[PDB]
Amino acid sequence: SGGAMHGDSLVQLSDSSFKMVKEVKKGDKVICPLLENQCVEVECVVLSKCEDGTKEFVQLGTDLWITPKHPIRVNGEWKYPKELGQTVVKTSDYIYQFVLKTGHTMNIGGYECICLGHNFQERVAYHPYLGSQAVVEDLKQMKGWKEGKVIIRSRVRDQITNQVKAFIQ
Repeated sequence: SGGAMHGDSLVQLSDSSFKMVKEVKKGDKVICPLLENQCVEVECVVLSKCEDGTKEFVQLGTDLWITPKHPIRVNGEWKYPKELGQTVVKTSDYIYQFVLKTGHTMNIGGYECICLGHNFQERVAYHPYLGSQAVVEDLKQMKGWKEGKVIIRSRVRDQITNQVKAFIQ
């Protein structure tokens, strides 16, 4: 599956400070727990507008609001956030996703959140579009790619019912 983050979620940095998701930019270094907490560079930030201005999130700890199917790695296994937290609704103009240069997970609010283009094939992590270079090549054609910030228009879905098949701009 896939998902996105609320912009107020706090991304762990290597100096022990935190940055909100909505402030992360290309060239920032985030922590990839699966690479032994090594730092990896952000290649592109992807924004999707919240049509109704609110979205259902799962809250994990104090510092992470994440859409309910966004894969997270807990004790070696990929899980849905809905498995681990209570659902809440939050106001959101945009929700956020990231393309990383390598590693393809990042520590947000203490949880290991999967990113785009990740090539993982395990259950839950696997996604034929979002976990392959297909999404990256699409993003590469979009406005914002070189600057590292792409606002997509819609996540086109379905009959893999509700499953994202294309980002379009």
